[PDB]
Amino acid sequence: KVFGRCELAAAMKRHGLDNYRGYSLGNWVCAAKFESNFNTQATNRNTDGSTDYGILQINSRWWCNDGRTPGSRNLCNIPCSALLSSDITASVNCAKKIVSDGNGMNAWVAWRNRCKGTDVQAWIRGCRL
Ligand SMILES: [Cl-]
Ligand code: NA
Repeated sequence: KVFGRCELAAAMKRHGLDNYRGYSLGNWVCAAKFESNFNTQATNRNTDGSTDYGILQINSRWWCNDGRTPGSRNLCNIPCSALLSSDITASVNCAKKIVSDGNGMNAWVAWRNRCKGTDVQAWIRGCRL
């Protein structure tokens, strides 16, 4: 599924991400825009054998099991295919686990490069949340 910007903001709101571990809602919407262009089916296959899955491009080396990633752990306790659903719940529940892992949202390369430092409230303009 592809989300619209405000549609995704609403969905993330309802999953309690606003101010989750100190990160306002705009952060998460911005992250999703630049990681996956709002696409729940996005995949990116890397040179280390890992794959980034779903709307927040969660990586298979640490966080999910896809059966084909070298030296893999499964800290979200889920198959990676669960992150490819039109339902963002699994992605949100695993993202919560990741942002609490000590380096906040710098776990997302697109956030740290494209969102960090900017006025992220703009991502929820016009949404009427
Ligand atoms: Cl695996
Ligand atoms: Na894994």
